[PDB]
Amino acid sequence: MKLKSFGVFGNPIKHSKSPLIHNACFLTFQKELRFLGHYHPILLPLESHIKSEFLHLGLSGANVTLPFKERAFQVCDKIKGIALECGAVNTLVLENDELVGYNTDALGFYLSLKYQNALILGAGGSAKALACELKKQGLQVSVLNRSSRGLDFFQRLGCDCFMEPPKSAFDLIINATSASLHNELPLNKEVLKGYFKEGKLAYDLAYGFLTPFLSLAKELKTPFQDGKDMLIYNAALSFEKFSASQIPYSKAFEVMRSVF
Repeated sequence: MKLKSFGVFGNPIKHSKSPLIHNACFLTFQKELRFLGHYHPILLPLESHIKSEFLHLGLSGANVTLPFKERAFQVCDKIKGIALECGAVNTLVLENDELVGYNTDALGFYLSLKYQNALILGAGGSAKALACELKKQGLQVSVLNRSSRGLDFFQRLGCDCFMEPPKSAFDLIINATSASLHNELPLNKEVLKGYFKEGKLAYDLAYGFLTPFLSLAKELKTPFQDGKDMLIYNAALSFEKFSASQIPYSKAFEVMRSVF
């Protein structure tokens, strides 16, 4: 078998379930793939260059997670698909000597939901892609952050940006900050209680522990969902491209969900 190497760039990265689900599909599909992929977590120094590292490790493909998604977008040779609108890349693919960037977050998230407006907490690559996705769906979208980071992007999108909590009800309250990953809240407890009383879904992109955000929603009887299904969907959409579009995402999905 011809071997191909893949990875996931993150910092931190060791918590990640991506290698598990990706390697399960590489093993299942090597027949139709006609190569065997192996997939590895990569702690990337903040000071490093993604493209250099991608080229240097000889990768055929990779995923990007926090905090590199907007940086991945900058250093690609070409951007394709809905990533052109998100200013972030979660998926990287070597195409005829070009580093090509995709973003599967918008679609993975969308697919993960079984809502008229949304409050998005956070402003990195994740929050951008969800904002993008929810605007397309015709939701009214508000973004709440601590600073003027990525404001320009959210305003060209047509979002309402806030730095102080809007006194307003939202169907969807979405945590796209890095807070849960550090086991803390993304917002003052009582503010967030306010939104949870009024909301129809508290959604956290972090996965596989009961985060402070989800825990508070749970204590209050608000419906809540962590990012495990989004994770499986993104990954399945990533694997589709890693298979240069031979394996549809729905087949990857079935295998990933089950290994997970």
